[PDB]
Amino acid sequence: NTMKYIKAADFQSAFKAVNREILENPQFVTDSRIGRCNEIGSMTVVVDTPSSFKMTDPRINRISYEYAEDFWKFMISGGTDAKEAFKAYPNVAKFISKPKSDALPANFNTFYGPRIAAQLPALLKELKEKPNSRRVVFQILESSDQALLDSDETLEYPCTDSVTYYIRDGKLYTHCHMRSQNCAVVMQLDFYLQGKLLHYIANECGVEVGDYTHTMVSAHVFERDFDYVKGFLD
Amino acid sequence: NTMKYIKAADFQSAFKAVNREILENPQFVTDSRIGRCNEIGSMTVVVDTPSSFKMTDPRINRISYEYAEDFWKFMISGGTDAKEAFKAYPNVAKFISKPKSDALPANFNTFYGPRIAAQLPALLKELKEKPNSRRVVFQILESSDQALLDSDETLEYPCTDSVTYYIRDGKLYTHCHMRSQNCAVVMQLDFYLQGKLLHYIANECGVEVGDYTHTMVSAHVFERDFDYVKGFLD
Ligand SMILES: Cc1cc2nc3c(=O)[nH]c(=O)nc-3n(C[C@H](O)[C@H](O)[C@H](O)COP(=O)(O)OP(=O)(O)OC[C@H]3O[C@@H](n4cnc5c(N)ncnc54)[C@H](O)[C@@H]3O)c2cc1C
Ligand SMILES: Cc1cc2nc3c(=O)[nH]c(=O)nc-3n(C[C@H](O)[C@H](O)[C@H](O)COP(=O)(O)OP(=O)(O)OC[C@H]3O[C@@H](n4cnc5c(N)ncnc54)[C@H](O)[C@@H]3O)c2cc1C
Ligand SMILES: Nc1ccn([C@H]2C[C@H](O)[C@@H](COP(=O)(O)O)O2)c(=O)n1
Ligand SMILES: Nc1ccn([C@H]2C[C@H](O)[C@@H](COP(=O)(O)O)O2)c(=O)n1
Repeated sequence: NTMKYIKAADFQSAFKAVNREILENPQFVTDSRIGRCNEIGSMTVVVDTPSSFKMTDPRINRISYEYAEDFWKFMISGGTDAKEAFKAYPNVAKFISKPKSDALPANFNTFYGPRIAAQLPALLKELKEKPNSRRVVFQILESSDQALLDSDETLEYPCTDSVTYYIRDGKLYTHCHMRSQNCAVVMQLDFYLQGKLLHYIANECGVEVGDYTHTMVSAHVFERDFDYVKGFLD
Repeated sequence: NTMKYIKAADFQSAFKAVNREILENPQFVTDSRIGRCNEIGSMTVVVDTPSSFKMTDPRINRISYEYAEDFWKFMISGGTDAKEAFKAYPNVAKFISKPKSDALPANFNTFYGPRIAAQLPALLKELKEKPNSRRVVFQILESSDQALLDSDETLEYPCTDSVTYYIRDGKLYTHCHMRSQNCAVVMQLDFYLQGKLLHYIANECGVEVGDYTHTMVSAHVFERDFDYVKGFLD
C-alpha cells in the first residue's frame, strides 16, 4: 500500500524513504511533460531535525553541495544575474536564459530569490510582531507564472508553491508546499535551500527551530533515474 | 500522540476526525490573532469520495447549506457584489466591506471568485490539453495580500493558499492547501466550496473524480467552539 505520510529524523532519511516509496509503491506510472515517472500524489514528509539539510551520503551526488551553496547564495541575495552566478554549470543554461516570447517582458524571470526578497520585509514584520500569527506565507509560484503554460519557454514554472513559517512557544515551524517535486534529484537541492532559508528566518527572529514539513502534490521519480536511486538505497 | 494524517471515506468523517484530534491531541494550545485555540500544525486530510461535500449530520449546523450554496454561487460567478449576495447574512458584513485604508485601492478585495475566474481559462487549457500536467494550480492567497498584514482591515487575508488539480488515467485529483483552517466552523464551508469546485472542474474536463487532499498549515479549533464540536462528536 502506497505510503503517503513519511516522518523522518533528518532530511536524508526522509529523502531515502520518499524515493524508496515512489520506486516501490507508486500511485501512478505516468508519461509527464518531461518523460515517464513513478509518482505519488500529495505526499507529506516531516523532518524532525531541519539542521540536517546537507545530506551526508556521497552517493546522493546529482546535486553537489558546491552547486547547492552557489544556488543558495544566488537565491538569498535576491539577484537576477543568473548567467554570472551559474557560469560554472552549463547544464542549467535553459533555466536562466531570457524569455524568448514577446508575450511576457524580457525582465520576466521565475527566480525564487527576488520573490523571497520582495516579501521578506512584510513577512518578517508579521512573524516577529504578531504573536502566534498564521499569516506568514512566502508565495513562490504566482498566478502571473501561468503565462508560461502555453509557451515554448524553458524557464521553470515554479515547482515550489509556497513556504509557510510560524512560531509557537519559541520555535520556528516550516511548511514547504511543492506543486511538483523531482524526488531523486532536485529535492536534494530543494531540501538544502529550504533548510538554509528556514535557518535564515529563525535567526532573523531570534528563535530556535522546530520541525519541517514538505508537502508535494506530485512527488515523482523519473524512470531514467531509477538506477541512480537504487545506487543510494542500501 | 497527535495524529496529523487523516484518511476518511467522506467529507463528514474527515471533518469529525479532524475536529476530534484537534480537541483531544493538540500540538499547540495557542493565543491567536482572534482568540485561544487548539491547533495542529501541517495536518493532511484525505477524503476518498469527494462527492460527499454536503455533510448529513444536522448537528454540524454553524454553516447552513443555504449559506454555503449562496457562497458557492457567489464564488463561481466571479462577481464582487458581496453586499447583495450576502444581504441575508448580517454577520459576514466585516468580511465584505470596502477597504478602509487609503493604502490599497477601494476595488481591492480578497474574494476567491474573481481570482478563480481570472485563472480558469489558462488553467483549464493546461488541464485539458497538456497530458498528465503537474502545472494546474489555482492561486488563492497572493503576495499582494500581504498589504493587509499591518493594517486594521477586517477583510479576509486568504485562508486558502492554493488548489491544485491533476488528471491521471481518466480521474481528477485535487489538493487544497490551506494556510489556516478553522476546522470546527469554516471548514464546513471550505469543504463545500472545494467539493463544488472540483466537480465543476471535473465536469469541464469530462473526467470522473478521484480523491481530495486537504493540507492545513494551521488546523485549529477555537476554545469558544469546544462545546459545539462536542455536540456533533458521538
Ligand atoms: C534558476 C534555475 C532553475 C531550475 N529549474 C529547474 C526545474 O524546474 N527543473 C529541473 O529539473 N531542474 C531545474 N534546474 C536545474 C537543477 O537545479 C539541477 O541542475 C538539475 O536538476 C540536475 O539534474 P540532472 O542531474 O539530471 O542534470 P542534467 O544536466 O539534466 O544531466 C547531467 C548531464 O550529464 C549528461 N549525461 C550524463 N550521463 C549521460 C548518459 N548516460 N547519456 C547521456 N547524457 C548523459 C546529460 O546529457 C547532462 O548534460 C534549475 C536550475 C536553475 C539554476
Ligand atoms: C467573503 C467572506 C469572507 C469570509 N472570511 C472569513 C474568514 O476569513 N474567517 C472567518 O472566520 N469567517 C469568515 N467569513 C464568515 C464565514 O463564512 C462564516 O459566516 C463564519 O465563519 C460563521 O462563524 P460563526 O458560526 O462563529 O458565526 P458568527 O457570526 O461569528 O457568530 C454567530 C452570531 O451569533 C451570536 N451569538 C450566538 N450565540 C452567542 C452567545 N452565546 N453569546 C454571544 N453571541 C452569541 C454572535 O454574536 C454572532 O453574531 C467570511 C464570509 C464571507 C462572505
Ligand atoms: N525547485 C524545483 C523546480 C522544479 N522541479 C522539478 C519538478 C519536475 O520534475 C520538473 C518541473 O516540471 P513540471 O512543471 O512539469 O512539474 O522540475 C523540482 O523538483 N524542484
Ligand atoms: N476560507 C477560510 C478563510 C478563513 N478561515 C479561518 C482561519 C482562521 O480561523 C481565520 C483566519 O484568521 P488568520 O488570518 O489569523 O489565520 O479564518 C477558514 O477557516 N477558511
